[PDB]
Parts: sequence; C-alpha cells; structure tokens
Amino acid sequence: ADVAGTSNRDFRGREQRLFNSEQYNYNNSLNGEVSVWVYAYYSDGSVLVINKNSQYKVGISETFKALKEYREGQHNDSYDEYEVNQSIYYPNGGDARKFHSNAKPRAIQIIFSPSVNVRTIKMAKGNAVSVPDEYLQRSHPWEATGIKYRKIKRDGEIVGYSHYFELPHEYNSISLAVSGVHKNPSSYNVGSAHNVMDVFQSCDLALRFCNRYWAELELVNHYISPNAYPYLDINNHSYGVALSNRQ
Amino acid sequence: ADVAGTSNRDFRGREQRLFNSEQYNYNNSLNGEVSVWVYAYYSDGSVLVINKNSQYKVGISETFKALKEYREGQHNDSYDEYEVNQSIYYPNGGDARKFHSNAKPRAIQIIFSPSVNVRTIKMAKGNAVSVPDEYLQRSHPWEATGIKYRKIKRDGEIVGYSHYFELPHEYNSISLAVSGVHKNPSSYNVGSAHNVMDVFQSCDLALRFCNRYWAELELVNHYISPNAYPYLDINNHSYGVALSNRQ
Amino acid sequence: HSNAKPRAIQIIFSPSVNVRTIKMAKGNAVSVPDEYLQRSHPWEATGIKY
Amino acid sequence: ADVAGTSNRDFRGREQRLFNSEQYNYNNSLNGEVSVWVYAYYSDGSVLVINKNSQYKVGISETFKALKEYREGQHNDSYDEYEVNQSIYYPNGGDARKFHSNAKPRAIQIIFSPSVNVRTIKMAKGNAVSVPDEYLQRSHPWEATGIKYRKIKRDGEIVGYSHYFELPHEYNSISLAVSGVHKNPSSYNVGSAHNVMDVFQSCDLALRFCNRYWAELELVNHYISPNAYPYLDINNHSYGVALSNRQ
Ligand SMILES: [Cl-]
Ligand SMILES: [Cl-]
Ligand SMILES: [Cl-]
Repeated sequence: ADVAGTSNRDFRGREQRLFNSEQYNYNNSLNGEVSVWVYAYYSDGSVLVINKNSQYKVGISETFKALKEYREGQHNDSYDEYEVNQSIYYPNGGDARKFHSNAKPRAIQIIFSPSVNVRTIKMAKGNAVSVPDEYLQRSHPWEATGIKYRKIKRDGEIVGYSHYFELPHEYNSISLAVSGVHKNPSSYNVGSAHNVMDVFQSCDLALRFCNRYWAELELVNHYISPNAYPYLDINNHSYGVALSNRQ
Repeated sequence: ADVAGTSNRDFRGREQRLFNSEQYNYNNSLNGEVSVWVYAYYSDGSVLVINKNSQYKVGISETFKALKEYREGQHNDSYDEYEVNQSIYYPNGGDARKFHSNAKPRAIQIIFSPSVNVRTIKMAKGNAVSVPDEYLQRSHPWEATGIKYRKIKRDGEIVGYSHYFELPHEYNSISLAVSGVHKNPSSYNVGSAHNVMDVFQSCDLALRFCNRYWAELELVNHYISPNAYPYLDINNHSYGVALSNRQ
Repeated sequence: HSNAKPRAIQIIFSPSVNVRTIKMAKGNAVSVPDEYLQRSHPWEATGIKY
Repeated sequence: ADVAGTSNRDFRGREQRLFNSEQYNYNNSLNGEVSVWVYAYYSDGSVLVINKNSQYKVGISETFKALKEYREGQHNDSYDEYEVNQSIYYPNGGDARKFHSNAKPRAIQIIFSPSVNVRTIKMAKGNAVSVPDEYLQRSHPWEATGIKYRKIKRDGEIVGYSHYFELPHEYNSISLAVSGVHKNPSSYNVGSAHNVMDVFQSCDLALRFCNRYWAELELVNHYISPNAYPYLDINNHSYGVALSNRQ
C-alpha cells in the first residue's frame, strides 16, 4: 500500500474527514436536530441548564419561580421563598425575612446549536408575573434578538450562537421563553400541508434535559465537553468541536 | 396657548385618549396577546390562578392532581392525599383517613382576555383519570362553551369573558383543559403556510404564571388590579380597565 | 461560593478619632496579615483612604 | 555574563539568599510579628489549633469549657456535656451519663514563633473553675515556664519553641492562658510613654485563628506546612523553614 499521509490513497484519512463533514452537514439538513440551552447562573456559583432538542423548531419557556435555584435533597427556605415570590409579584406583597433571595439568577446565557437560523430567534423576557412588556394590552409577545447573538467559534468554524445578559440589579426579576427555527435554505416549507403533521409530532418528540451543576468548571467538564456542546465561559473562552472538512 | 379642556388644541388630552385606544387596538391586532386564566377556588378561601399569555392562540391543561390545593412550605397530608387520589381514580381504590379532601376545588372560573374570539373557545372537562366523556371510545375531545361566557364590563366596554362553574358535590372530581384563538376578522389565516412556523414558535414563546393567593381580596388587590386584568368576584362585581377612546 | 462570605466591608470611626492613628490588619483566611508571618508588618496605616 | 554557581556575580543567587535573610530578620525586628499556637489533642485523633499573631506581645486564654472538643455541624451530646462541666466544677455536682468525656483534651502543645523572647514566656494553667493554684488567695497568676520549651530546629536553625504536656489522668481538668513578649535586645522599651499607645493598638490589631483538624496528618499538610509554621509531631519530628543566610 501507499504510506500514510503522503498520497491521495490515504482512504483512512479521507473517510475520517467525510465522517466529521457528514455529522456537520446532517445536523444542518431538515432531518437534523436544532437545540437550545438556557443557563441560569446563581450567586453560589451553581448553574441550572435547561436543554431542548427537536426537529424543525425548538424552544424553552420558564416562569420566574422555575428559574430560581433549587438544591435537590437540601434545605431551600421553601416557606420564606414562597413569601419572596409574593414580594416579587407585587411590591410589599410578601412577608419574607430577607431583602434579596440568593435563589434569584444573576445571569442568563442562551445558546443555540449551529443548525438554527439566527434571523428566526425570538425571546419573550417577561416581568415576574409572565407579562412581556409591562401590560398585556401593549405587549408584543416577543423580540427578535438574533442581531445580539455572538458566534461561538473553534478553529474558525461556528459551533453555536450565544446571547448573554446579566441580572445584577434588585429589579431584574424575569420570566423567560426563547424559540428558534432550524435552518431551511430550500423552498420546501416544513410547515406546508405536506409536512405540517410531522412538525406537530416534533412538538411531542422534542427531548428535554434539566440539571443544576455546582460550578462552571463542572458544567464544562461533565456537561459541555462530553456531549460536544458549544459553550462560552465567564472568561469569554469558546468550547465546541469543529467538524466541517476536518479530521 | 389655549386653556386646558376648552378647545380642540388640548394635545395633552388628545394624546392621552390615543395612548389608551392604541393599547386596546394593539391587543386585538394579530401582533397582540390572547390570555387565559383558570382560577381554582378552595374551601379555605385560597385561590390558585394559572395564567397563560401567547400570540395567535392560548390554552391551559391540568390533571385532577395538579388542580388540588398545594400550600408551599406547609404540611399537605402528602401521603393521605396520594391515598385520596387512589379513591378518586376508582371507587374504594384508596385507604385515605378522610371522606372529602379540602384540597379539592369547590369552583372554577375561566377568564379570557377581550382579544379572544368567543366562538373559538373549547373546553375539555374530564373525569379524574383525564377522559372527557365517561370512556375514550365515545369522547368528543372538547365542548365549544363560548355561548356560556359572560361579558366582564367596565364603563360599557368588554374587558374580558368569564365562564364560572361550582364543584359543590362529592362526585365533582375533574381534569381540565381550555383553549381560545385570538380574534382574526381578516382573511389572512395565521396558520396558512406563510405564517404556520410563527404559530409553532408562539407555542414555545407562550409565558405561564401560577400562584396560590390566600383570599379573593388578595387576588383582587395584588394580582388582578396591578396588572389591569379583568375579573368577576363572588359578589358578581366586575374588575378591569376600559381603554377604547377613553382618557 | 458560600453566600455567607461578605461582599463588602465599611469601617466607620466617630469624629473623635485622630485619622492619622488609624491602623488596619486585613489578613488572609488563616489570620496572617501579608502572605507569611515572617514578612508581615502587623498593620497598615490607612487613614489617607478615609 | 558569568555562568550560574561559579562566581560572586551570581546576583540571582545573592538576591535569593538576601530575600530569605530579610524575612528571618524582619520577623525579629520590633516591626515584626510574635505568634503563639495552642494545640489541644483529642482521643478521636482530632486537634483544635488556636493561633494569635500580634506585634510586641501575644497571648491566648481559654476556659475549661472552650478547650473541650466541638464538632461543627455534628451531634456533641450538648445537654450531657453541660452535666459533665457541672461534675468537673465540683465532685458529684453533675448528672452526666458517662465517667469520662472524650471531648476532654488528652494533651496540650504550646508553640511560639522564633521572634519570642523565651525568658518572657508566662503560663496560667488553671483548675476547671479558672483558678491558677487551688485558691485565688494563694495563687501567683502565672508560672515562667521558658526553661521547659524545646527548640524546634530545621537545618540547625531555631524555627520555633515547643512546650508539650499530656493530660492522661481523670483529674487533668484545666483552664489555660499563655503569653510571650517579642524579642527586644535594644534599650528602647516598646512600652515606654513614646510607644505605649502603639502597644494598646496592637491589643486590638492582633489576629486570631481557630479550627478543629481531623488528624495530625491534616494539621501538618493543610495548616503547618502551607503557612511555613513550626511544629513538633507525636514522633518528635520537626517542621518549619530555615531562612537565615539560606537559598
Ligand atoms: Cl434535507
Ligand atoms: Cl394585524
Ligand atoms: Cl526594630
């Protein structure tokens, strides 16, 4: 045989490159996944991740209450935190024994897979009683925030999209939904009559994941890295795997 | 300048009237919210509210178990209430230490925003095992109950729609879903191929809210009133804000 | 991160203090002023910062 | 340049030696720290360390009760140990359910920094009700125990001073204070009128540290060694760092 890495007859090398390119390209096909992650960052350094993975379109929607820190199998101040919610829903509405709940998120990162069309991204960032813009009567039910998403890059390849906003003020009390549509450069509408019931089935087939990690390090090590997910850490360092035309 | 409230040159007055009219009219546009509330009334005087706010269409769906009273951070008889559910799902199926669970709702009020089309309203009022009409085989999955909705009015303006039914009998054991479609007097179908993926995204963008209030007074004071929501109290008194062509 | 950890310290003296006498020992978590005892001045005169 | 370690022009080498000598010599200046450690050894192998670090003079004073083992966040027999204290303060004064409290120290090691003057060391080893010598009326409030202190040595340099006494008998029930003065070979009295208010301020500026370590190994590894402290372990092995005229 020819010697490795010296000719066009390195079939091992050609198949390795095709195997990675096929994964990149299958994800961006209408057969492929589109994925979203919401990361809620707590003052104790822990991170709630909510992930959803589906065909055609994907989204996450969470109440104010649902985004607050919950430590499985430890004390949570569950009675005082009910009182906190009453004081967040209406000023002086509660009888809590604290000024600021440490269960409140300090920040949100939203990440989309590279199979999203950025121009389709929509966010409903609500007040604590799940109203997008002060009152329902004057509320557009979403904002198109695609222009704010940064490219997560590894080796010059887009491996995901990140929108990050801090909640460092006492009045940063939010409900949150986000939504993106899978890339479709074709003129076959996946929602046309031919395929619309497949899109309805995708709503039931979407897989959800939720976990609280103790630290960003543990998130990078045991969640982002093993699953080849894209990520952007507090030091602006990019994680993910470049696949397109790569060994 | 002209004197206030004496001529057509009161621009402050004209802009105030337009500001309110624009809110009324934006809500009823296809860009606007349609909202539903389910109120579950308990014997202890507390009220569970479930709210959902979305574009194009909106709904709530709850199991028998999910509508039962839950007091965050207090004792709930959690083991005996598992036993109650077994005796509700099948006669003599449980080993509870009580005849009647006080966690069972005594009544339900369903309220829709004034941006709903009443003729689109649909309700699935199920038995305790989530079957609409005795057996699945003979079940229509919904009833069109729009004719039963009363107009919530303030100053002669429709500010919402109310359907109220009591559950005062031992055999009133229910699961519950309700659904309404946003007003669309146009011949642009929001579900046509052009916009259907926007309707799929609205399913992910819908914002949910859920809270147990200790009393109707607290609900009116700290939930209905501050958010300019419509409401109908046990004394048949109407709440909401009239906006159309009003200062 | 323990939420019990202080996020800030304010030190206030009455107006009867002489500011030039003020001394602070801001130690590490094992109560050593400056990295090791051997090289530690037991205080800093921080009056100029008040 | 000259080659490393072959001439008097190794300035790297000369600065390394000066850096260590300056630390040794600064500690022994009147600007420097004088430090004391009390180690209380428990039957379960754990060790309470109390450290104090101050200018000019330093001391520790602890009640019988304060030297007993306390396990943060575990059960301590807190009611029965109140009863033990009553039976220690006066024979048959208590109603404890045990002959010997395992919270009682089995031994004490007192260590001073090498900046102490050994001839200034004073100890008040009291009975369980904090009386130095049987009755207050006949009590000298201290003993000058300097002659009993062993030199902790590394590489022929004194890195600290150790006095160790076991408490292996049932009647070994003690309160304890110890005190040493910083080296002052000069005839400038740090307590003269010129500097006495600086010595008063040193009383407020003194830094205290207290922790229970699970084992002598953990004490050597995570307390003694990282802080360059002197120590003498149960096997008579010396710890510390020699600094004087050393690289
Ligand atoms: Cl395709
Ligand atoms: Cl419109
Ligand atoms: Cl000096």
